[PDB]
Amino acid sequence: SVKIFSMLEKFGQFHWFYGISIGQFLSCFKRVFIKTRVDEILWLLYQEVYCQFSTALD
Repeated sequence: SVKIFSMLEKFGQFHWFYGISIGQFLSCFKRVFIKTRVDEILWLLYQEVYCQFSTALD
């Protein structure tokens, strides 16, 4: 999760529209549970981060 959020901030640094706040990110991580257990949680987190935050990118 820390790696993903650092990546998202680095994306945000290239354009004023791409900034990412911690709030949405943690909400998405909650969405993972709302919708090898640790592996499942990790894979779901990658999937959900991409689904939620790729729509804000070109």
